[PDB]
Amino acid sequence: MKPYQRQFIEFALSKQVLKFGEFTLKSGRKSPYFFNAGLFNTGRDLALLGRFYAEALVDSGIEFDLLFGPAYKGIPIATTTAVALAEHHDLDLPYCFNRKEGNLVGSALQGRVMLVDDVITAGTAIRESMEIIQANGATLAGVLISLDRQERGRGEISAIQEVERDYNCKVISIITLKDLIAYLEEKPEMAEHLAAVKAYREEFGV
Amino acid sequence: MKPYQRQFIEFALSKQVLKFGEFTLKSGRKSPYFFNAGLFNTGRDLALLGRFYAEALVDSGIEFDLLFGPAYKGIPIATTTAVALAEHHDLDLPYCFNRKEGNLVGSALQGRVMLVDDVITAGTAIRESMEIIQANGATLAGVLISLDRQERGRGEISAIQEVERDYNCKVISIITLKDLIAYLEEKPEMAEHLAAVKAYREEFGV
Ligand SMILES: O=C(O)c1cc(=O)[nH]c(=O)[nH]1
Ligand SMILES: O=C(O)c1cc(=O)[nH]c(=O)[nH]1
Repeated sequence: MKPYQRQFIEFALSKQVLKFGEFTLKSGRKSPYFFNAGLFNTGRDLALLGRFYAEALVDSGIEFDLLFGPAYKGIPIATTTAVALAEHHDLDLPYCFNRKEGNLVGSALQGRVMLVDDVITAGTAIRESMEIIQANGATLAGVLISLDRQERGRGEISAIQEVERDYNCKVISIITLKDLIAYLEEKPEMAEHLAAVKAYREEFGV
Repeated sequence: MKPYQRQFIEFALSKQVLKFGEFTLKSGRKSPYFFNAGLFNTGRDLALLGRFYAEALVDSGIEFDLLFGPAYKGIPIATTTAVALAEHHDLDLPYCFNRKEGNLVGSALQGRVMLVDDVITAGTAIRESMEIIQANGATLAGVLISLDRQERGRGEISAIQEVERDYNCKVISIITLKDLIAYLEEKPEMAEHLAAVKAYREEFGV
């Protein structure tokens, strides 16, 4: 993995965003780990989070014209990501927010849009944003997320793959489950957690 | 005025946020100028806006423990201000957002709270935030805004003074009408606008 990906994992662990134990997902599936972006709850957390989103976005090389934050959780994520693109990459991006869970604010909604999210569990929320995007003449180019859990969704493919197929876009993640596994292999002291996650990948992974 | 205040005025003018002409305020009053924070609509705009809020906040010396962003417009403003405090002042502040125009997200709502706004036209929205703040055991210490227009509100005193009296808090602005007048006096080329604003201050100013 790239340096910034290792740094993001260490950041998420240090802020208790990424935790191991016995968690029940929205699916009802039981997971040995959980990524809770709600716990990025200070201004330094927001600053670093935006910088990691922006680095993932620049590293991907995907072309986009506008950064879209859908209410409610997308608005702060898009805000700090837009700030980080300007401050750390000298990129001045139009943004648009939907004050709707359309009431649009920000720049004219036009062009290739990058939607920001944290963790994808279903495609429904993305379709609502896609319809507002398309209703204003723009196009959904990609979805930017923190973590791709790389596990089956409702059908045979992963939730991220369902989004890419259904809405004909690219998904860009800061990290994936594969990266989390590679991180844990570097750390002798959490060998036990590494075994629990690898066990989880074999049963539910894609 | 301080350097950052002159820089904020030049920034607002360059991004068409601050405009002169014939505007009708929410009051129905006619003003030779209008400050439209909606036009801070790119990521660089958001980055600089957060930096100017943070500088105003640090310059004021007011003590606060948490930065509160009330939905909808307060959330991006609080986000970029919190980021700027961390990135440019090495201050890591808890934040809380109200996803309500209470559904609170962010850090535990506790302590001395600084609410963020853009332009105060009435105290009603601030009271709703104050009640959520007080309902969670915290206290409203201040309101941080872009521009204090320094004109009468509904009674004898200004809208900002009504907020300070009614909710027993301090209001911190990046700039005031007085600063705008001082800026225009430096600029021979807009002598005509300077006369129109001074005329407006004498009729409506506090
Ligand atoms: O599947 C989920 O509901 C889920 C998993 C996870 O790691 N994080 C999250 O926010 N939701
Ligand atoms: O009085 C208002 O409604 C008002 C004035 C101004 O300059 N900006 C704004 O957003 N509202």
